[PDB]
Amino acid sequence: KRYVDMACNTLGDIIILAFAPKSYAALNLAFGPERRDVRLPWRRTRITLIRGPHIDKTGMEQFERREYKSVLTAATNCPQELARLLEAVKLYQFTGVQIKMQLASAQRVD
RNA sequence: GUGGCAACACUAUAAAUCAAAGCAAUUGGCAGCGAUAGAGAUGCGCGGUGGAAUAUGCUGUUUAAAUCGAAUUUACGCGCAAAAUCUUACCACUUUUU
Repeated sequence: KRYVDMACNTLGDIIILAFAPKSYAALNLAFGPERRDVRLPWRRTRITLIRGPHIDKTGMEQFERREYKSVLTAATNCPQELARLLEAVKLYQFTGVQIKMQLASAQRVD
């Protein structure tokens, strides 16, 4: 939970940096009330084993895998900072932790 | 040798061997020695087994092989959370390399 926690916080830092108005002077920001940090429970499944090597059918022990999940939400209107996001997650390597990413977006059709 | 009516009562050493025979406080194992605590620990209940058939495992018998270990509790739905060939180590036959 340590690594997924650091992953969630560092990508949250990246999002807030990525749309950050660093100076006033140009003034179309999206903190619209879609935005969340939804946490999630897991997939409860126990996988047990024989303790002993041979006869030993008394000898049971329970084992177990954990998957911890978060989803990170934002949206925006210009593409150059979206590319800053995708290249940002291209650079910073994260340990043991899967990144699956959903990018619903508008694109024009002939 | 003394006493007696005696059973024997004395007095009384040794020969010969052994390397310990012993003793007291313990520390542990016993209890067919009690007091206090705890366990469906019972007598308190329910449902089984052992009766029938099937599944399934084991012995024993035979077969060419029925591969091999598990053996009283704690082995017997055990290695096998899976054998139609393959898994598979066993046999029949035909080949292969040292």
